[PDB]
Amino acid sequence: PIVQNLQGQMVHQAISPRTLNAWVKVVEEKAFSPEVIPMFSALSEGATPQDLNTMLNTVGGHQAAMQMLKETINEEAAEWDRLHPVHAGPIAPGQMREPRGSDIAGTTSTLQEQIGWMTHNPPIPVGEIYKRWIILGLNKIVRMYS
Ligand SMILES: O=C(O)c1ccc(-c2ccc3c(c2)nc(-c2cn[nH]c2-c2cccc(Cl)c2)n3CCCn2ccnc2)cc1
Ligand SMILES: O=C1N[C@@H](c2cccnc2)c2c1n[nH]c2-c1ccccc1
Repeated sequence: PIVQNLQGQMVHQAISPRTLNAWVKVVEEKAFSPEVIPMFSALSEGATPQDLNTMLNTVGGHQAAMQMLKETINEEAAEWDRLHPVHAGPIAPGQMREPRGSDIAGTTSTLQEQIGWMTHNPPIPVGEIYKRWIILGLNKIVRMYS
């Protein structure tokens, strides 16, 4: 995630196995009950899309749920692309490109690009946006198994 240190500066750190273990735990012990959603939110504070994918990977064992999640993400990504079509052109040095749906999902973007967008002036909070899509997916999964 991207967190603030004591020197007021936003710095990146990899997702902690402590956090990952807590996520794996909530799912493996409660299996997509409604509780998994608030837990996912609590554990994903400041997360990059990369962090979120790491979290989702650790529970890839639940294949049906994971496919539902991936498809929800695809749909949300498409809607993002419909509403926010990317400026497909030359960009001057000092500037950076705009993210498409698959960039927000961390599929076609690097960690450095993700950090770049999250800390740009002005920013695009790609982690928060992706988290939104994932939570929509989690809600679908919770309904499915309700
Ligand atoms: O749902 C949300 O929470 C949500 C939804 C959308 C956005 C969003 C989307 C596109 C945005 C944006 C913010 N800020 C800018 C924006 C405005 N100036 N520069 C940028 C910018 C350029 C490159 C990389 C980054 Cl990092 C930012 N753009 C690019 C401007 C593209 N543009 C300009 C005019 N018409 C379109 C942020 C949050
Ligand atoms: O790089 C990645 N993109 C997403 C992604 C999203 C959608 C379709 N296909 C890839 C992703 C990645 N890794 N795990 C996952 C993932 C996403 C969802 C569930 C489990 C794993």
